[PDB]
Order: sequence, then structure tokens, then C-alpha cells
Amino acid sequence: YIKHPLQNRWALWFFKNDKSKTWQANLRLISKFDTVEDFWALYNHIQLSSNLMPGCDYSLFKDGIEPMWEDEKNKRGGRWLITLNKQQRRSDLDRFWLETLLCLIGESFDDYSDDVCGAVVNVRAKGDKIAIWTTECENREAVTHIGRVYKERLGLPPKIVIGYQSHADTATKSGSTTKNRFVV
Ligand SMILES: C[n+]1cn([C@@H]2O[C@H](COP(=O)(O)OP(=O)(O)OP(=O)(O)O)[C@@H](O)[C@H]2O)c2nc(N)[nH]c(=O)c21
Ligand SMILES: O=C(O)/C(Cc1ccccc1[N+](=O)[O-])=N/Nc1nc(-c2ccc(-c3ccccc3)cc2)cs1
Repeated sequence: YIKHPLQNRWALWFFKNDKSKTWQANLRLISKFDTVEDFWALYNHIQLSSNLMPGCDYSLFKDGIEPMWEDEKNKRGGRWLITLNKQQRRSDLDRFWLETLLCLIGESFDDYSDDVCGAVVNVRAKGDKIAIWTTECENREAVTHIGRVYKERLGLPPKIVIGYQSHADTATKSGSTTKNRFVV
């Protein structure tokens, strides 16, 4: 009977790389949820009925935030980016992505989870990517707290840093090695 409210409401987005297009016109809102039961119903189903493919990306964002730099909650923000080796086991990708989602819907960064906008997985033959997007790239204390807890929660090796990129820098990159406002 009684569903267990997620403290907050969430939307899953899909993106299939059409690039003739306007980037934003390729998003797709898949469905929304705000209970523990509906999260797992969606996660279980999407995993079994989907297939990993290059260019086909997924985003989970708080209700009302579109997963794009242009959104008001994202324009001043940035992301903690995890870049996977080409060589990683699919098992790693699965675990990292679910652990990321659980950090989102479980509000794992305590008072700083209010800075969290969503998370994105990019499926790329060059190397898969997972990131948590936050709303203000100049909030050093919130951004660095989120980064540290996130890196630990995924059990990443302490010797390799992960980087926080501002969306403003990402969009204007040229080397296509975007610089990191912060590392952890
Ligand atoms: C997240 N994002 C990505 N793009 C565009 O999609 C392209 C691919 O951005 P990408 O995030 O898909 O990285 P990819 O691994 O495919 O390549 P990378 O650029 O070397 O990191 C980018 O060059 C952007 O032009 C975006 N374009 C807009 N307008 N808004 C966005 O929020 C946005
Ligand atoms: O073979 C393969 O590529 C398979 C099939 C498969 C089949 C059986 C067992 C395991 C596997 N698997 O992938 O580990 N890909 N499935 C895939 N799921 C996703 C995906 C994307 C987004 C979300 C999500 C769901 C809810 C909320 C937020 C995000 C959940 C999943 C992308 S691709």
C-alpha cells in the first residue's frame, strides 16, 4: 500500500546522438518518479530492456531541471566527472552508475545534496563517462564535499584524482581537455 516517498522527485532522460540537429532537441524525458518503489521499478526494467550503445546517454535530474547547461540550475554549475578506462569491465560501469543514482535519490551528501542537479552517463567507445552535475561551480565547500564523498562512495583508487569542470569551461573548450576547477 504505502509507497516510501523519496524525500524528492526525479526525471529520467534519454539522449540519442543526432548531431545534424540542435543538441537540446535530442533529449527525451522517459518518466518521472518520487518513491523508492518506482525508482527500483524503473531501474530494474530499463536495465533488462535496454542495450548499451555509443552515443546513447541517460540522465537523472531533479524535477524541473533539464539535463543541459542552458537550464537555469545548470548554467552557473559544473560536474564531477568520472572517466572510465576503455578497458573497464561492464560490471564496473553498472556498479558506478547505480551507486551514482543511489547517491542522488538517497541525498547522500547531507546538506550539500541541495546543490546536486542530476547525473549523466555517456556511453562512448573512447571511454564511458559518469558525472554528477551541481548548480554552482563557485561553491567551493559544497563542490569539494560532494566530490570527496562521491569518490569514496564509488570506491575509486585514492591515487587517481577525479576532476570538477565548470559547465562554462566545458562549453568553450578547445584542447578538448577541459580544465578542472577542483580535483579530489
Ligand atoms: C552536455 N552537452 C553536450 N553538448 C554538445 O555535445 C558534444 C559532445 O559532448 P558530450 O558530453 O556528449 O561529450 P563527448 O564524449 O561526446 O565529446 P567531448 O566533447 O570530447 O567531451 C559537445 O561538444 C556539445 O557540443 C551540449 N550542448 C548544449 N547546447 N548543451 C549541453 O548541455 C551539452
Ligand atoms: O547488454 C546490455 O548492454 C544491457 C542489458 C542488461 C541486461 C541484463 C542484465 C544487465 C544488463 N546490463 O546492461 O548490465 N544494457 N542495459 C542498460 N541499461 C541502461 C540503463 C540506463 C538508465 C537507467 C536508469 C534507470 C532508472 C533511473 C535512472 C537510470 C538504468 C539502466 C543503459 S544500457
